[PDB]
Amino acid sequence: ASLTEIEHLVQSVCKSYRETCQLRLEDLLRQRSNIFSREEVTGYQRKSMWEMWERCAHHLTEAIQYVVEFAKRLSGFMELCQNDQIVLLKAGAMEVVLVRMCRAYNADNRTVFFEGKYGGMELFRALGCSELISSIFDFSHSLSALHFSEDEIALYTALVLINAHRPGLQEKRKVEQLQYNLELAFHHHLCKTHRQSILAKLPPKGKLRSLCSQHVERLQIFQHLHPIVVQAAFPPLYKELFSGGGEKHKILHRLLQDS
Ligand SMILES: CCn1c2ccccc2c2cc(C(=O)NCc3ccc(S(=O)(=O)CC)cc3)ccc21
Repeated sequence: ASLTEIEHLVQSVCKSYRETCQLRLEDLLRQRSNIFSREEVTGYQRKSMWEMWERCAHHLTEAIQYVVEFAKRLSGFMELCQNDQIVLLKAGAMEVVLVRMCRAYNADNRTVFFEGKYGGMELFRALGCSELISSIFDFSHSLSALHFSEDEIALYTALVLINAHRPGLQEKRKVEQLQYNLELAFHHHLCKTHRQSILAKLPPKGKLRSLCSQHVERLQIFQHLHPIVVQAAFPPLYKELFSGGGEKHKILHRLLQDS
């Protein structure tokens, strides 16, 4: 590539990300005074473990659906073969959401936006996976300390998705070329904006792996305890990405073909 081509890459990633945001940043900032009462928190903790899991998996699936749309609008993603598109989404959709999630987190009061209002991690006690929850909160805290801009989140989440080290890729070099181009783009925008100091503060890639792995493992425990709940009330797409052997569902293929 070259300079104008890299700066055009920057604008197009930023555009693709704006169009496939679930929630505008300003909508989430305007809502930060809107915080679950202690009575509403108590109501969340008294919800059954299985209904809370169903509600969280539903919200997570909705978030993942915008990540699929981000990828379909991302330069060069749709020139990749369908196997590689699917491998990249299967490994990275959760990761992209974990990163996008820091926009919904308030580091002043350590709350996250959830079902209309903001609540600390005690909101999620009924899940019985406090470790996974505090890790997600800790991770979102550390990303909020960096004061990402929206443009930076778009360029970083594009690299989270386009990772040429995902096992199972069939055109690894083609993904490597794509990755390298987005890294140049990311790093060029940081240099232009005097923000390269964040490079050494970004999370190691192992951290995102670790968070997804925790998620999948707690899902497995839960699915052993409530196998019919998962079968009957979790979203098909969620099951395709996260449970075993839930990829009998082929939703991603459908999402990727549909214009
Ligand atoms: C860490 C606690 N925790 C979970 C733990 C386990 C499973 C699911 C969740 C979970 C889901 C949400 C959620 O989906 N809330 C609505 C929402 C909409 C748009 C945005 S966004 O615009 O930043 C783009 C994704 C952000 C949040 C929030 C917090 C959550």
